[PDB]
Amino acid sequence: LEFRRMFSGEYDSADCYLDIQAGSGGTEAQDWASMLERMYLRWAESRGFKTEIIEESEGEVAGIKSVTIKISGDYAYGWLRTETGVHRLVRKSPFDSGGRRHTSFSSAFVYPEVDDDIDIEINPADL
RNA sequence: CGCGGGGUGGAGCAGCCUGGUAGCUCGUCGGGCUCAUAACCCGAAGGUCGUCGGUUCAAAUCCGGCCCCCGCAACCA
RNA sequence: AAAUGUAACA
RNA sequence: AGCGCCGGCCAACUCCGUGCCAGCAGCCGCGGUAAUACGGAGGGCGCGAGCGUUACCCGGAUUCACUGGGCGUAAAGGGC
RNA sequence: UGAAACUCAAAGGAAUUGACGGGGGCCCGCACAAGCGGUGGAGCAUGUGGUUUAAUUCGAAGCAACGCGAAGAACCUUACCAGGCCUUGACAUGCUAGGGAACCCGGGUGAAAGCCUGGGGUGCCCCGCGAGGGGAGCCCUAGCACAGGUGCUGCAUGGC
RNA sequence: GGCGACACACGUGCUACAAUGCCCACUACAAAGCGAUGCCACCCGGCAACGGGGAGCUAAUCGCAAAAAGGUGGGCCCAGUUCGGAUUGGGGUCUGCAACCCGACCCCAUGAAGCCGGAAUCGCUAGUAAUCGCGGAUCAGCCAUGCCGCGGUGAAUACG
RNA sequence: CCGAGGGUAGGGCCCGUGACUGGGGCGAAGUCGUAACAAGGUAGCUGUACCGGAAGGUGCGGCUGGAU
Ligand SMILES: [Mg+2]
Ligand SMILES: [Mg+2]
Ligand SMILES: [Mg+2]
Ligand SMILES: [Mg+2]
Ligand SMILES: [Mg+2]
Ligand SMILES: [Mg+2]
Ligand SMILES: [Mg+2]
Ligand SMILES: [Mg+2]
Ligand SMILES: [Mg+2]
Ligand SMILES: [Mg+2]
Ligand SMILES: [Mg+2]
Ligand SMILES: [Mg+2]
Ligand SMILES: [Mg+2]
Ligand SMILES: [Mg+2]
Ligand SMILES: [Mg+2]
Ligand SMILES: [Mg+2]
Ligand SMILES: [Mg+2]
Ligand SMILES: [Mg+2]
Ligand SMILES: [Mg+2]
Ligand SMILES: [Mg+2]
Ligand SMILES: [Mg+2]
Ligand SMILES: [Mg+2]
Ligand SMILES: [Mg+2]
Ligand SMILES: [Mg+2]
Ligand SMILES: [Mg+2]
Ligand SMILES: [Mg+2]
Ligand SMILES: [Mg+2]
Ligand SMILES: [Mg+2]
Ligand SMILES: [Mg+2]
Ligand SMILES: [Mg+2]
Ligand SMILES: [Mg+2]
Ligand SMILES: [Mg+2]
Ligand SMILES: [Mg+2]
Ligand SMILES: [Mg+2]
Ligand SMILES: [Mg+2]
Ligand SMILES: [Mg+2]
Ligand SMILES: [Mg+2]
Ligand SMILES: [Mg+2]
Ligand SMILES: [Mg+2]
Ligand SMILES: [Mg+2]
Ligand SMILES: [Mg+2]
Ligand SMILES: [Mg+2]
Ligand SMILES: [Mg+2]
Ligand SMILES: [Mg+2]
Ligand SMILES: [Mg+2]
Ligand SMILES: [Mg+2]
Ligand SMILES: [Mg+2]
Ligand SMILES: [Mg+2]
Ligand SMILES: [Mg+2]
Ligand SMILES: [Mg+2]
Ligand SMILES: [Mg+2]
Ligand SMILES: [Mg+2]
Ligand SMILES: [Mg+2]
Ligand SMILES: [Mg+2]
Ligand SMILES: [Mg+2]
Ligand SMILES: [Mg+2]
Ligand SMILES: [Mg+2]
Ligand SMILES: [Mg+2]
Ligand SMILES: [Mg+2]
Ligand SMILES: [Mg+2]
Ligand SMILES: [Mg+2]
Ligand SMILES: [Mg+2]
Ligand SMILES: [Mg+2]
Ligand SMILES: [Mg+2]
Ligand SMILES: [Mg+2]
Ligand SMILES: [Mg+2]
Ligand SMILES: [Mg+2]
Ligand SMILES: [Mg+2]
Ligand SMILES: [Mg+2]
Ligand SMILES: [Mg+2]
Ligand SMILES: [Mg+2]
Ligand SMILES: [Mg+2]
Ligand SMILES: [Mg+2]
Ligand SMILES: [Mg+2]
Ligand SMILES: [Mg+2]
Repeated sequence: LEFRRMFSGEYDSADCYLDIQAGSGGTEAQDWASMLERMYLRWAESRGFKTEIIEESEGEVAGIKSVTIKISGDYAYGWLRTETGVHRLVRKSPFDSGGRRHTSFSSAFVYPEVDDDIDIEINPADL
């Protein structure tokens, strides 16, 4: 009866991908973006998933502008689709000189895996 | 369909022709300089040589077949 | 001869 | 007997809820876990069969200056 | 010659105090230079970042964090983790009601804690040759107030 | 049980890479401190850690205590060595209720890296640096190569 | 005859609208470089001309509202 939470979402079993992005703020949020990939990596290890990093791009001041991880595991999309959203991080900021309290956002978008095959065969019934 | 040129680390190229030895640049990784990043400095890692087969003692290299890439040609009615 | 430092100063 | 208001201008202050959200806002600005500025309450101030809002006119605006302004550097001397 | 839509709550002049300048002048400090010995390489000790972990408690973050809080982590310390337990409780001030107070000595179970339990005599001022009747010395049991928290905020603070 | 983890990364230190050195034996010269379930003379057993005896000292009295470099002699002969002392095997001691994780010390055996360190970087202007040992706080014991002190020997250089 | 108006033709002005295109204003965050403010690291500004991803550069002349 607890698989009315996860058995309701078409494909809540495909090896999903996590698409994390920096955002408002910049350096601070790129720091927070790298913090948030670490957060989901340690998450996925403590849950039997495979921590499979497909594409990075590190930020130029300090941190990550964007990342994509393959959460290669079982039922992975069910758990991480309820992680889709923009994660605000209100926090206290280290890149601002006089130590001011700042807000910086970064997102986490989550999708499953499809066939990704666009090789439709030409059949003489319709030519 | 024809002719002839290519495929070699993450990227772009060199290496073949006169076989044994795969190099350069950028990147990547560890260290330094800086308050910090870039730049720079020191050290390091990195290639089934498109595949099948095989020339030879030995193939990235030589010779066939296939597979993608590039150029040219495809005329006279 | 040598670049840059965003976004919340009581 | 109701309506507006109680951060400054501008008269009237506390408690709770909230926690850059929900919202306020005429200007300056309020709200990121002790908010007299948001929402409710208690209390208070101002009017009263009215109280506020929007629109428009004059005023404040000597901010088109007749009364009554300016032009080196603030906007402003025409190139002669 | 010369607009408007739209937009902002300013754009501005001069002067002041700072701060800064790959501006200047004059000075100082093992700042450089002059030297001598090191670190960075090795093995080890130690702290830290990470990573790992059930936990590898927590803080310190350029100089001015990193043999720093730690001038002594095997248990204790210990604030973390796992497991076994306790509920006015390891500790304060209470008020109320039952036991006997008070203190020492063993038995069972158990890793220990804890749970269970068998021992034994309470002064006082007192009716006491008498059963018996306390008060409050301190403990035990049941309550209700309360305790307790190295849980957060050093960006609410004092102190250092 | 963990704070002691370990593909890695940085800071602080210890010991070194040797001949101005290492080892053995003998022999000198300090200061500041600490010490009554404490400091332990001296004796004996053990190669030893240590153990068993046992005097003294509320300590300018007695004890820790030997200071070490140094000095005098002997060995080593330039080698990864009589340098270096990591790592590991085995056997023991002591503290402690208890040394698996996770103690210090002794003995036999083993005897690693390291041939003076890239970019870079630290300290010190005189009894200083360098080097040598001694004490204490904490403390059952100790992971102290740390810290706070103490004295011994004792430089180089500063144009600017 | 004139004449409301209707019709034919041609102009003028104004408004709405149009594939596409030019630049402009706003922005809590992006990319590239760092032109100006200190002599801003090539003094700055300027009219003009040519040029360049971009701020901008250079020529000619001018101003000081230019440090030493
Ligand atoms: Mg022809
Ligand atoms: Mg009102
Ligand atoms: Mg206020
Ligand atoms: Mg008023
Ligand atoms: Mg008032
Ligand atoms: Mg809300
Ligand atoms: Mg309101
Ligand atoms: Mg607050
Ligand atoms: Mg509140
Ligand atoms: Mg209160
Ligand atoms: Mg108001
Ligand atoms: Mg209110
Ligand atoms: Mg009336
Ligand atoms: Mg009205
Ligand atoms: Mg008006
Ligand atoms: Mg008027
Ligand atoms: Mg006038
Ligand atoms: Mg005027
Ligand atoms: Mg002007
Ligand atoms: Mg002007
Ligand atoms: Mg004139
Ligand atoms: Mg003109
Ligand atoms: Mg001025
Ligand atoms: Mg001034
Ligand atoms: Mg200066
Ligand atoms: Mg210095
Ligand atoms: Mg020097
Ligand atoms: Mg040197
Ligand atoms: Mg070194
Ligand atoms: Mg080292
Ligand atoms: Mg790392
Ligand atoms: Mg911490
Ligand atoms: Mg810590
Ligand atoms: Mg420090
Ligand atoms: Mg310690
Ligand atoms: Mg132990
Ligand atoms: Mg413990
Ligand atoms: Mg405990
Ligand atoms: Mg403070
Ligand atoms: Mg803090
Ligand atoms: Mg304070
Ligand atoms: Mg422990
Ligand atoms: Mg620790
Ligand atoms: Mg360990
Ligand atoms: Mg290192
Ligand atoms: Mg070190
Ligand atoms: Mg050390
Ligand atoms: Mg040393
Ligand atoms: Mg050897
Ligand atoms: Mg040896
Ligand atoms: Mg070697
Ligand atoms: Mg040698
Ligand atoms: Mg050296
Ligand atoms: Mg040396
Ligand atoms: Mg250097
Ligand atoms: Mg000095
Ligand atoms: Mg020495
Ligand atoms: Mg010592
Ligand atoms: Mg002592
Ligand atoms: Mg001790
Ligand atoms: Mg140890
Ligand atoms: Mg007619
Ligand atoms: Mg007519
Ligand atoms: Mg007509
Ligand atoms: Mg008609
Ligand atoms: Mg447009
Ligand atoms: Mg310029
Ligand atoms: Mg500039
Ligand atoms: Mg300039
Ligand atoms: Mg020009
Ligand atoms: Mg152009
Ligand atoms: Mg270009
Ligand atoms: Mg040019
Ligand atoms: Mg000129
Ligand atoms: Mg002129």
